[PDB]
Amino acid sequence: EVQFLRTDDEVVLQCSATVLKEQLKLCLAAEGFGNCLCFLEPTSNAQNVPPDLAICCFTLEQSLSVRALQEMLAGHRTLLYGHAILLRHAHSRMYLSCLKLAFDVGLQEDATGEACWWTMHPASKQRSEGEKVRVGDDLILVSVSSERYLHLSTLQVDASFMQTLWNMNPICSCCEEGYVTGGHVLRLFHGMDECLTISAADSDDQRRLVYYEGGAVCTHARSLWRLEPLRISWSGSHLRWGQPLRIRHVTTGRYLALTEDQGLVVVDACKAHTKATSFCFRVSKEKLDTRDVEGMGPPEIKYGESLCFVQHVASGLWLTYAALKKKAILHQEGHMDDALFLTRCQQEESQAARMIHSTAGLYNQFIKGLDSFSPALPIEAVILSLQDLIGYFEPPSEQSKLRSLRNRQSLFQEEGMLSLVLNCIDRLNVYTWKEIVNLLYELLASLIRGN
Repeated sequence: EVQFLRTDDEVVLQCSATVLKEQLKLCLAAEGFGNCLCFLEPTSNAQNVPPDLAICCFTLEQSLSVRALQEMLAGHRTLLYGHAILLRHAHSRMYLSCLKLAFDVGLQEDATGEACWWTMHPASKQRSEGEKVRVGDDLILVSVSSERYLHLSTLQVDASFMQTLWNMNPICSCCEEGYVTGGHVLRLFHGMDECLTISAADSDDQRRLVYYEGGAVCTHARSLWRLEPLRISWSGSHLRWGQPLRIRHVTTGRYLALTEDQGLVVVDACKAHTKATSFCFRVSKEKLDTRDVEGMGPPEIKYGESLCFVQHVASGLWLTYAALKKKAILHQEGHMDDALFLTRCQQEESQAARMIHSTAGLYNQFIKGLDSFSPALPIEAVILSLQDLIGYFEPPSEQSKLRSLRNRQSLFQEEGMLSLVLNCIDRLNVYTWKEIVNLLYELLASLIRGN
């Protein structure tokens, strides 16, 4: 069978390279908040190390002919060769755009210019202009603004006159309303609001243990998880009962796992190999006595309505509580009330949780280099990130926007972002550099203002 790409479907842009007598596949990736420059995310070693897929997803917002494009400048449509496409970054909501003799490629805030448009062209004589773009086709993408090819420079991405072959691999298409798909950020609730979570920032358990917890946590970022099937293509398809998948903690970026040494913990991406890190949802605890569809597949698990037992695949152990804040363990029998229900996180909350992840990771790297000087400091990155967050926490000038602001502030504060910003300040103030110090203080005020 064959399938086509349509507008509003989500995709990864994939290219290939030969690395040390081994073939490597890389996806187009960008963070999109201060760090607007695109980079390559290797997806070949997924069985051992899960890729950072969240920021590789692009939505095909628009697909227009050359004549239709010029008109705009002055349901779901199928992609045709010769059409110009508009690629909206899922996380940042910004657009892929054209920034020796090669122009950079990054994210731009507005789809107004020609810079964010790319025409699709066949890689061989197998396809013709005006024909449907198929899934699995090798294609060439040229920038409308610069007339240059989106290209893998040698691993980096830029726009040049040297061309490279891309695969626009489908992440998801139209999904059934209310059904859980891969790549979704959600909460796992147990029975009285009590959800699966890890500890708050700067706890003694090193943020590596899992708990069932009630109260305010159900509205905090630390209880957010992303479901990640063992696929790249159609990783955003409907989740099935018994389907193996990884469960990623959003703010921390670590993976739910079973270890021989500690049991149920949350481990770093570098140590999250499928055997330790694969879970699945089960209808019941009965012994399973009994194929991967290309596409969205059958819808099986409903948000809210479906009750699911979580099982670690390799061991067969059940996710359960040790007999309000109960520790989560993996156990041979578990409890009769182990069934969880799932609730989808909304855009603002999930976006903020990923912003926390990226911010914490960058500022931790910035702190690390200083303990060494007691690898260039990410000065340009830190400044831009700081500048972005100040605007992010900027009080609206000229009540609903005030409620949103206070929720954003709360989300960051509960993820230990105040002490983290302080932790940078105290390290920089040791020396009597000047750009960041002022920006860090300004963000500090922005996080506090109106509390």
